Amino acid sequence: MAPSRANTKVIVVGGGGTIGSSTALHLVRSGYTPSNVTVLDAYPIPSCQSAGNDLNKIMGISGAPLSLEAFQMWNEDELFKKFFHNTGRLDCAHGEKDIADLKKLYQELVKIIPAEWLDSEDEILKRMPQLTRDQIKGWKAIFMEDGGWLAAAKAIKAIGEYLRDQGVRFGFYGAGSFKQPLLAEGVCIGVETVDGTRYYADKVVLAAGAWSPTLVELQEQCVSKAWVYGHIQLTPEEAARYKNSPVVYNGDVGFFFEPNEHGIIKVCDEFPGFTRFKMHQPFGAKAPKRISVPRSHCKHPTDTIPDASIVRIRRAIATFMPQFKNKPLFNQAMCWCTDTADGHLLICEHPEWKNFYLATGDSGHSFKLLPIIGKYVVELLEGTLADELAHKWRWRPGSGDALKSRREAPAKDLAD
Amino acid sequence: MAPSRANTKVIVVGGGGTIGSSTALHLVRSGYTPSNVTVLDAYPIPSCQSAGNDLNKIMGISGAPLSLEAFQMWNEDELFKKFFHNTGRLDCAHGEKDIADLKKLYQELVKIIPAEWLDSEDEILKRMPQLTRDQIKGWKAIFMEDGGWLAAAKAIKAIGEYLRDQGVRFGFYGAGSFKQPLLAEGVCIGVETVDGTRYYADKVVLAAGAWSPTLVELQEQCVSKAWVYGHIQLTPEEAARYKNSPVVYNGDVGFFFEPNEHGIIKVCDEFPGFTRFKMHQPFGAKAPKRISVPRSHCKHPTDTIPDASIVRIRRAIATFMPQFKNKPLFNQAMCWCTDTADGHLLICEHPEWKNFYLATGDSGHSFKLLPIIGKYVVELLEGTLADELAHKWRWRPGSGDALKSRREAPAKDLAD
Ligand SMILES: Cc1cc2nc3c(=O)[nH]c(=O)nc-3n(C[C@H](O)[C@H](O)[C@H](O)COP(=O)(O)OP(=O)(O)OC[C@H]3O[C@@H](n4cnc5c(N)ncnc54)[C@H](O)[C@@H]3O)c2cc1C
Ligand SMILES: Cc1cc2nc3c(=O)[nH]c(=O)nc-3n(C[C@H](O)[C@H](O)[C@H](O)COP(=O)(O)OP(=O)(O)OC[C@H]3O[C@@H](n4cnc5c(N)ncnc54)[C@H](O)[C@@H]3O)c2cc1C
Repeated sequence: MAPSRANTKVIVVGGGGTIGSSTALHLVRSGYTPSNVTVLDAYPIPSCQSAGNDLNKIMGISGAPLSLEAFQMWNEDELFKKFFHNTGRLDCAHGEKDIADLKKLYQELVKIIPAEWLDSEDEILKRMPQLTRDQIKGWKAIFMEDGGWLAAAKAIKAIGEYLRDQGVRFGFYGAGSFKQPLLAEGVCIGVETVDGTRYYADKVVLAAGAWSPTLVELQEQCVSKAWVYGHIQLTPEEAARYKNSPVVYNGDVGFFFEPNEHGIIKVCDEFPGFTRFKMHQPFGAKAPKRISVPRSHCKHPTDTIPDASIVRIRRAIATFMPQFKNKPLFNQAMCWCTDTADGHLLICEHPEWKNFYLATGDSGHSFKLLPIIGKYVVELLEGTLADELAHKWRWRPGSGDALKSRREAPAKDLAD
Repeated sequence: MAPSRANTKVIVVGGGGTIGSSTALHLVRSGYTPSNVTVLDAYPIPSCQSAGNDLNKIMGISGAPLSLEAFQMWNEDELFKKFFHNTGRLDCAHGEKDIADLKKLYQELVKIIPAEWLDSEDEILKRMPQLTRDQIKGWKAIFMEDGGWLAAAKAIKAIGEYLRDQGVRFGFYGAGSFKQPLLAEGVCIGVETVDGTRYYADKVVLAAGAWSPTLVELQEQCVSKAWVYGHIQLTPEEAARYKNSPVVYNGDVGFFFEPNEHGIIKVCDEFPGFTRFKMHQPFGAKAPKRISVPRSHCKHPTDTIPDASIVRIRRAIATFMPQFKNKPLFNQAMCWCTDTADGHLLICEHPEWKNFYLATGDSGHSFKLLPIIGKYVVELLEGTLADELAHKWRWRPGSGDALKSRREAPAKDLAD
């Protein structure tokens, strides 16, 4: 209560995306005055370039920070709970390596939630009867009742609608696209947009996703990566066969094979596979430098999707729906995330611009934190964030190679 | 045979677009069984490539067929009336010729509706106080109380939700994209989509908009043209000045200068300005031929707009909002329509494929018929269409150059 919550003005940059919309929600819920909160985005909530603006994402419990608190809110929170579909979850593994690591995951996971090691092919087929007996020859599996999918875009849109009703201020397009912090004497006092509009506030959050490293100098702590996915379509008859099926994970990769209303199944590549290095000058960089900078999806449908991606996606379809191996993969697209070297979030005060805060480093697995992540960003703004989360999320330039991250390989560049 | 309405199966191709959605609505309303109606579209209603799927279009009364009737339904109909905003309409002219033609229009229009010739700049500024006094030096105007804008996308979405509720069958993507009619002895019995799905019905309607001449052979009765538009963004205080503004016409072209919630004003180019001639083989063409083929907005919202368009748009911004002449024109896009030579619709049985019906020839001015046009398509199917309308809309290959149409120039090709 230096300025009270009630009188403190906050700009959330990227407020039409996952962490940003969460932040704004939690400001309002925390007792910030709605009209004192300004949401700026290049595109109206839900942002058409937001990684979160999807028909569905997969909600799987992990060890990761906040996984279980997020899960709870998806189940209990009155805004979020109509967007989570608890279907149960099945992690499948074939071979020495996968079954080995499935056994490691099981050990960790069974301490956190009920999970069920599935030894027989019969036990597997009872949890998901849409698999065939000889498809799953040699398979083990963890079944967990806890797990499902999230109507991701709908959830952000519901945040947007609540924030509008409460009187949050909004700026989109040229009035929303961040150009620079306003700095007076090492202190951030607001934000200028590309149209020259200047918004003054006590605190500024940059929750710009994969655009974060492109808007402000992040010293390569975050490296933006494109994650390709596509669609197959099933007839109503084929679709009906996948009624009541669970979410399925091949190691670290989740899928969901029950079609939407139009027969569509979204299948993702195994990882963010691709950078788009270009010479670029984020605010705070003395000179241009080679940074991975996203291509907007509200300005790049039908962009050259790497054939490698299409092949891993077809591999996964072959594994889990052999009868559908021949289905054409259409509406191929990329959404962008940004990796830290360690896979943890970057949620910290900027080390030079006081009252400018980073809330990014999503690392391609933060949609599920949408209910809760904004709470912790508010705690950060108020200087009450737990040291454990502060450390995990700290400013940490030169703490590792974000291009590789925790992933098996460095990402290949799209230019190639 | 001749089934009852209640047992007649109808496929509507382009059912996520303007005339197609209106058709499907009028079939349901007319007493056809909802599950007997199949809506097929490349994209879910409202189609992202539909010329109808827009933040707004302008609703003016004209002499043209059905104009008054559609206006009445926009005002009366429970479904549509929430998407019509009656703001009044001001048609402005400058110069002896623009004023000469404006006098022509007054005479034709005063017969149809109330209308008010405005001879002074003071009577004009009282109808639109946003205009400056020196700006409108020399100007004349017609004011009509009857006129406003349409939430076009929202109306089609409303039709789609109602159709869904009633039990209308839908197919989209590969299951919705027309490949060919199914014919048996010169009688059309259904449709095949590009995924190979075969749909069987008694009657088929092709309401595929600018794509109609690309899917079946139309002997150049319809030529598809791109119509460019863009956006300017006003600050909230620039926006509030245009509260309560009417729609404005310079001769043929309408404008609406009151910003939406995000300060955006859409400004259209003066006409469909561009063809995309390409060798293409519609069903029923023995060989490929040079036809104007739309470039989908779903796929390519990143499309090279012609500077000529950007110029004419600037010039109309300059005319009506001189103080906003320096605003950047952004989210430039193209919307596709299909012109007949005479500008009338093409709504007719195919001359060879019995029970296959054309419902196209929108000519860039048929969004306003959304409430009513499907009634006349249903009457066509039932062989009760008034001969007056049937003649106006008839199959008429070789009846005139649709490339030029009722416009001044032939359209320029986007290749150049
Ligand atoms: C294919 C794919 C699958 C995924 N699957 C899962 C999953 O199953 N489970 C899971 O938990 N997570 C998943 N993720 C991650 C998920 O998408 C999260 O949204 C992501 O982890 C982080 O969101 P964010 O807030 O950091 O960024 P975003 O949600 O992308 O938001 C960033 C915002 O910044 C805005 N912005 C950009 N530039 C500017 C500017 N100049 N000015 C202002 N605003 C700007 C954007 O318009 C956008 O609205 C997946 C991601 C992808 C790409
Ligand atoms: C810039 C611009 C401004 C305009 N302003 C106005 C205005 O102010 N007032 C007015 O009345 N009109 C206006 N119009 C015109 C209006 O948009 C059109 O006249 C009308 O929307 C066209 O309706 P349609 O059903 O013929 O085409 P659409 O509404 O485009 O419908 C065509 C449908 O066919 C589908 N389709 C395409 N290929 C296939 C396939 N293979 N299989 C199945 N489905 C397919 C498409 O996806 C789409 O849903 C404007 C047009 C433009 C371009």
